[PDB]
Amino acid sequence: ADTIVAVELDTYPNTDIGDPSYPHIGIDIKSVRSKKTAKWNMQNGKVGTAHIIYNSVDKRLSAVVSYPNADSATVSYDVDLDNVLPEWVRVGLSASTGLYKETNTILSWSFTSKLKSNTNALHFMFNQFSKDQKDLILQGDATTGTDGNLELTRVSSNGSPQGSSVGRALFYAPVHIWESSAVVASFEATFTFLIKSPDSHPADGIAFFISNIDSSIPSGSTGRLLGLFPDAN
Amino acid sequence: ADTIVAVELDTYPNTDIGDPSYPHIGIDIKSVRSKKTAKWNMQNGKVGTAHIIYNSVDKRLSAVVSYPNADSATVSYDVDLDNVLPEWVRVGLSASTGLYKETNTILSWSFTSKLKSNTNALHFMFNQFSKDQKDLILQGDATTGTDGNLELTRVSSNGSPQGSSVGRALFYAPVHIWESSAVVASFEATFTFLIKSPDSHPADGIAFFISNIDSSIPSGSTGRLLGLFPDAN
Amino acid sequence: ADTIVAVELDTYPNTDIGDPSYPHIGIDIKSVRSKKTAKWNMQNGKVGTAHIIYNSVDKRLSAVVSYPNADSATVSYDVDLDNVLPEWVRVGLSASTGLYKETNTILSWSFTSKLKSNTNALHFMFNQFSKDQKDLILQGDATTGTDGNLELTRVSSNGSPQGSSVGRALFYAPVHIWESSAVVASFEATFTFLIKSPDSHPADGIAFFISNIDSSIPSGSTGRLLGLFPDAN
Amino acid sequence: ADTIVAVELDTYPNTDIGDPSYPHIGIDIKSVRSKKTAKWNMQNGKVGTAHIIYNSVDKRLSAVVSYPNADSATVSYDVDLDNVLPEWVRVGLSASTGLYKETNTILSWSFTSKLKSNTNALHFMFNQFSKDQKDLILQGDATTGTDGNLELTRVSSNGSPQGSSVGRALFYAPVHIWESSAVVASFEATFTFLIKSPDSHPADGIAFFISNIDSSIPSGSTGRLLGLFPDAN
Ligand SMILES: [Ca+2]
Ligand SMILES: [Ca+2]
Ligand SMILES: [Ca+2]
Ligand SMILES: [Ca+2]
Ligand SMILES: [Mg+2]
Ligand SMILES: [Mg+2]
Ligand SMILES: [Mg+2]
Ligand SMILES: [Mg+2]
Repeated sequence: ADTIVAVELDTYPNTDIGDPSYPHIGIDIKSVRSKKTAKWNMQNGKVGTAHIIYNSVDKRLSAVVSYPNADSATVSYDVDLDNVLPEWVRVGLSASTGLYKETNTILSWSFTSKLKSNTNALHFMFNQFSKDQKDLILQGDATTGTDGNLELTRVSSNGSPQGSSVGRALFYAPVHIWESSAVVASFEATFTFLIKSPDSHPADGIAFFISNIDSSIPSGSTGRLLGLFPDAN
Repeated sequence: ADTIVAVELDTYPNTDIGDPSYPHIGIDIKSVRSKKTAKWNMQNGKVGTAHIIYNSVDKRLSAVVSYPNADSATVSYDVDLDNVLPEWVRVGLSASTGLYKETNTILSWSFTSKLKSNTNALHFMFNQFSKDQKDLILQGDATTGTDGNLELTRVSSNGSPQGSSVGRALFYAPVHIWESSAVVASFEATFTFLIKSPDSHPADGIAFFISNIDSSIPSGSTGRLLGLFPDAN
Repeated sequence: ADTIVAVELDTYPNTDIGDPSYPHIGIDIKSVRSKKTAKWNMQNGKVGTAHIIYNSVDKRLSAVVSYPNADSATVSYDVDLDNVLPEWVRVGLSASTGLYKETNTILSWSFTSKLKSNTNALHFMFNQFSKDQKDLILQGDATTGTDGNLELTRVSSNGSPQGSSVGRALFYAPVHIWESSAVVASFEATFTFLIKSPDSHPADGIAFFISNIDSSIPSGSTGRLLGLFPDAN
Repeated sequence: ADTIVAVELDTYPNTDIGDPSYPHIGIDIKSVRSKKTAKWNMQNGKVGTAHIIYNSVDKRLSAVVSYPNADSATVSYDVDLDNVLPEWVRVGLSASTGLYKETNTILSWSFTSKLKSNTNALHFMFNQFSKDQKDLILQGDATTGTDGNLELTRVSSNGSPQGSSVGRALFYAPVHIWESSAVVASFEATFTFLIKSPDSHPADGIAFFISNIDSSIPSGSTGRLLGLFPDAN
């Protein structure tokens, strides 16, 4: 199967598969059952911001999520990504809905990776998404262009989110995260999102993920599986 | 045919097709016959540096080439790239040899493009090239990995350059150079090169080019055609 | 006196000193009488954005100003800044009011300068201004901290702008814009502004300027002189 | 006294004050007695490179030093810099010699700091130092301009290093490392150095440091005190 490393923004508590009894952020290593979670005070209809950072010296994957005029939520986990991911990877965003639903809108997205030997770099930034974004790989129900935004999951014309939807968006160019002569390897990611729902129980969430370059959406990965994992193991 | 906009580092004077009677730098717009040239004091076996800049406000393509401890050579040309190139393009480097030969080695390469609306950006930088550079499209005789360098044209094991060779290297991800809401569009490119030859008459040169995303090497474009143009029209 | 190179956002037409009969943007070279102007459709109470660019190869100072959902205004002028400005300079923002008044609020400010020899760089970015901005030199009535913004001219507690006011803000560190070994020198500036006024005739405007490191506000430079020039010569 | 946080490149083992019995790199927190050290295979007359990184989420100060064609040395230490340093600081480089001596030459220096709230940034880069570097504060015997390099300690005309010397170089503009609304604060530093000595026992070393904005060289801080600390407590 695919190799997945992801930071999940989980809006629906599936307590039967390890989720806490509240909206949360988590670090997923090849499993939907997070290795580490933190309580997330999610706000319906508000624009949020997420930061993800990592470097090969400290070997620590940390993430910070916040809303304007509010306190932030953070979570960290010690993991050597060189022992999990291949040398060449692709980065992207994923989201899903099930019987419960929500809008999974992305307003902006930036990413930067550095390889310092004894310096190679890649940086891209989207502040608006065009109708034909040729430097993005869209999978599933993901579409671009609507109000210059990226809609990961299906949304009707009236602006109402649909259930049983799943979509992913990956950057076109592969990313080099390890090299034999490298002394320091690091990356940082930032994206702004807008989750809206007419229901009192939104679902299922958004995730930033890193995977093998030929990764595709697993079958039946709608709902709680966030379009990343084939099962709940 | 392909749409080509290139800055040529011409080492061999082909006076029958418009070249001046000396090594030169030039601006090529859909033709090997440069719209504008400048005298270039090329140095055999020395590492040089080239800078290329452009923005949509001034609509001026300028280039600067220099060696350490020496005076620089520069050339500019007024041209609206929006009236020549498509909305989505690819960028890359090209080189060739004919009956006369030279080494076309690339030591480093950086590129940055900006789209500011009423900001989207792409930046990559190579200071060393690996054996399997997955984020590069290699065409022709171009190879990577040899001493961490990029060899555009064929070079034997003893380090001797071969004749009748041609090779190009393009960045994997397409580049967005125009948008309907953009108020300012700009890009800058920089690469370091090493041209070596045991002969008194090296040939044929190196070029940085911009083209349609599906561009490939034209037939019989070795030698004076720099692997960019099908003929000398 | 001081050496001033500035891009003016002129909101009040002083036709007796060369101004066109409408709000305009202009390039000022050691004089308030602009060398080049362009019509500016200024919008009261709306957030605008200004871009300024220059490089030593083309020797062209260009500026672009725009509002959301509207067409932009642009102006360019050919000038060798090496023949006008000293080797070391300071950059900053200036504004003024006279008998007519307006708010001169700055929401963000970014600047980048590059010196490439045969590479030295400086970059700073403000997206919010703190109460004690130690890396800024405040002159006149300029204050920081109010709603995280930079107020160049005097504004009362109720949010009403005051007349006969003048204020400037300069970056603390000097900027190197020329070097003997430099082959390419360039800079770009961007700032967002908010001009509000209860009157039908706002005044007097905002300007981005470059000057000698020890520049201060000239006496009686309120109103039409934009806090940059001692007289209207 | 001054508040000092520094990463030392210690070339001379002063075992009576806590040094290991070999050249080493260390993390100094308000004391010359390092909180954490690592063995450093220093090479006389070779150009080295040092990387220093930190962020407010992980609260971990890590450093990596390496030479070409050789294995690297690294050291990390958990410390909350918000509980040690003031809100506004200055960054710089320091070096010293005693009865034993060495050249403390700096070839390049880059620094980047980020403040992300619920983004402010500062970045500068020196690849060559001019005779009159107005954006640097030179203290002690530090001079700029010699072969475009920065000589922290005294060197005679013949290129021979002098004993009992001390010099520091700080960036002119203050740096903001903490803010009440900040959710993520980080910085990274990189500099290349050349340590040469005709002796078999070079001394005393080079250090990158962070301090209060009004920091100056302590009396009698030559030799083992690296020009940072008043005593060996
Ligand atoms: Ca869940
Ligand atoms: Ca030719
Ligand atoms: Ca006026
Ligand atoms: Ca010591
Ligand atoms: Mg979960
Ligand atoms: Mg030619
Ligand atoms: Mg005017
Ligand atoms: Mg020590």
